[PDB]
Amino acid sequence: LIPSTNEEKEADAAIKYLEENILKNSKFSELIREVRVIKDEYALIKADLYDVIGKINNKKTSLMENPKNNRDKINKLTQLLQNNLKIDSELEQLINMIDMAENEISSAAFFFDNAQKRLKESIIKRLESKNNRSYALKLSRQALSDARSALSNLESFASKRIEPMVRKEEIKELIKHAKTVLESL
Amino acid sequence: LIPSTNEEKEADAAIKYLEENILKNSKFSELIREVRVIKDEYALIKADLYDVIGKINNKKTSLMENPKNNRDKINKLTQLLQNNLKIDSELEQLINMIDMAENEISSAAFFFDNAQKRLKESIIKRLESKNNRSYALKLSRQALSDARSALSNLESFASKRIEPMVRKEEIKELIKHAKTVLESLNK
Repeated sequence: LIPSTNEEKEADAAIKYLEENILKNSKFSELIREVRVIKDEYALIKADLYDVIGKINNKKTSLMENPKNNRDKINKLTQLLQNNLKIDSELEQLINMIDMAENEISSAAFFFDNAQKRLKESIIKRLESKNNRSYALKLSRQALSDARSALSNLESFASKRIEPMVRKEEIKELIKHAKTVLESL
Repeated sequence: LIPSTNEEKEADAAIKYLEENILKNSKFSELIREVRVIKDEYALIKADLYDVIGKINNKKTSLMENPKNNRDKINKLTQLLQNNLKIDSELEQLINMIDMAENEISSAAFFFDNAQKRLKESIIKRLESKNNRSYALKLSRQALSDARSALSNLESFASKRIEPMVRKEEIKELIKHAKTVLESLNK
């Protein structure tokens, strides 16, 4: 199970290095909670901005059915509204930033996870080639052994048919000598 | 597909030794047939013997119910019967040598075909072990790569921590101010 090859060690070393001073200073669950707190905090800030923008617009609209008398008011309000669209715009960027961040840390846990799996899978395949190469050799030796048992069988066959091949006609005549002695008596 | 290792080579040579010197472009089946031909020849011969045993066991009981002095001309026929029964044995032996012969050539064929398959299996298995090793390397590299991806995100994440913790109070305050401006108009 231990990693052996230079590459297996090189991965193991990288994984254990994340594990034993990064993910033991600051673990994944507690990094995810970290961000989700501020993500929530920024959503309340958005909510509040949207509330005041709406109040700005609703006041401006009302004042606008009397725009001569409300010119100043309408101007402060127009300007004020335009300022908050800018605030909204910079807030969006930050909310984007915190979204990426939340993804990045969920990528990390993903990648880290997969990495551990990918190394387990590599060591297991190493052992599969080791077993396969070992079985090759043994196949090559069994093959040699079969060829020898084949040889030893072929020699046994060779020598067992000699007597029978050699005494056949000696026996054919030994019969059919004594046939003609049945003929005549 | 060609024998490379010393042990693949050594099995190659033991198979080809039989092909070249013992077998010589005459299948196992040919050797079987030749054994079968002589078992049939002996089959026939044992019939013939059995057949003229019967015929002695007549002219020894037949032509022996009118026998001009039975005791003497008995021996000659029992001598043959006995002289042609011991053979009936030597014959059974030879028939058995031929069956043992036929069984040997059966086992030869089994081991021979197995030598060939075992040898093909080993070459194939050897190549399989190297592909498995290629895949083990690819898998072990992808592990490093994944470990470095994970790093990249943890670095990237870490460099987004501070901008928002700083900027956020200032935004809270710009917001406080906006609603201050708006209340004030309403006076």
